[PDB]
Amino acid sequence: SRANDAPIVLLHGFTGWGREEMFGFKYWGGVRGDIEQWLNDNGYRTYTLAVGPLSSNWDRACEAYAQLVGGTVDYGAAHAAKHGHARFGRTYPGLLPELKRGGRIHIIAHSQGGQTARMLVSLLENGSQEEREYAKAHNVSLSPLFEGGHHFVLSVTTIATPHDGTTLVNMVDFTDRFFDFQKAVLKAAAVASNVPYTSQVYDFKLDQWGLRRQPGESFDQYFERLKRSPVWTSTDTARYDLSVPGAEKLNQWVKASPNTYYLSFATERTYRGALTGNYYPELGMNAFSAVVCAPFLGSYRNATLGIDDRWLENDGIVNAFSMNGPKRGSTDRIVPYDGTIKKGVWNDMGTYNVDHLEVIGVDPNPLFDIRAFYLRLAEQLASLQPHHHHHH
Ligand SMILES: [Ca+2]
Ligand SMILES: [Zn+2]
Repeated sequence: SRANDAPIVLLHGFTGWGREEMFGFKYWGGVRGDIEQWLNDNGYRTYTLAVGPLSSNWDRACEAYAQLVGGTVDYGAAHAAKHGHARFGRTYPGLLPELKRGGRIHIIAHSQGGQTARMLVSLLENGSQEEREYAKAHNVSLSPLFEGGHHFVLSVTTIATPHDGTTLVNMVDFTDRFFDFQKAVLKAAAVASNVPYTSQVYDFKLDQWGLRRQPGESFDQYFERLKRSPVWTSTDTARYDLSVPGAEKLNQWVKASPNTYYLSFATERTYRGALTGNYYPELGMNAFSAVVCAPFLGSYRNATLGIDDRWLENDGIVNAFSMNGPKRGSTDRIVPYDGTIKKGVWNDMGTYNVDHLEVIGVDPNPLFDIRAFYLRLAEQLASLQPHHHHHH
């Protein structure tokens, strides 16, 4: 039964856009419909965040914070100095002023959004020692995001999240492939990548880096310009955080909070070949992944990096082994779901037979009851007890 009234906030991965972008084709729902609307219609108050798809998780967390409570994004003076981008970014009105008033939220996150969600919780609770020390030593102001002490997040749910990275980043032509993925997602929205649309269509929100699509420029052209830009070549990027070493580095500091419930869902869309031990894409997997990414993910081994046979099963973009929670470089505890959702640990909800884009409706799958999936999840989050209790 309903034990809390916290609203749900949806958070995308290294692809994703606001509700008004992409001509109204939703990242959360895609060709299937509008997940936020379904949840709202069913009595579960739900909102959606839109942050930089290619930006580092740090940048995304700072963007998510401002978007939630309102104000100007503040990446931190120490962080900005370190990486060479603007300290202040876009200004937001704030989706949920209730937060500065003792309210809490449930975050449902897909792909890299699960890293961002985890990071946000960490900053909200503990702040950043490094930013605190820099502000004192340099006499600069400090965002509350870096002071700690907030209590805004009741739970975090991740879907198809590369908690331990994805080996997709290891492809020799990953740079070109990754942008082709962006192009494949545009195509699912019926948007061409060789047309210089005058409307925005898809904002990568690279305000901090000073990058934006220019007049007369197609997405193909823009992407060629981003591949050579700091959001692709620096360590302050989605690209780095998505890698196995980058994810490991993130796990070293982004820990599960004992005040928050964590739920993890894995996805897989492959079969094992009996002769090679490799994994192959199943019928129905999105075409781009089936041809360009799945074959690699299902066969790439690297002993020195610690990529073994456990990593071969995949959803076409992320290795399933990486999804149940952070493990590499992490102290977090992961427990298989046994009927009780516990606070401060990863509740492994299992593996679902869907692909990376099917789980959010971007790619069709008439056998996947997506409406039921999200409604069941919503009822579960609504049933979570704030401060529960011990018994026989
Ligand atoms: Ca499909
Ligand atoms: Zn940054």
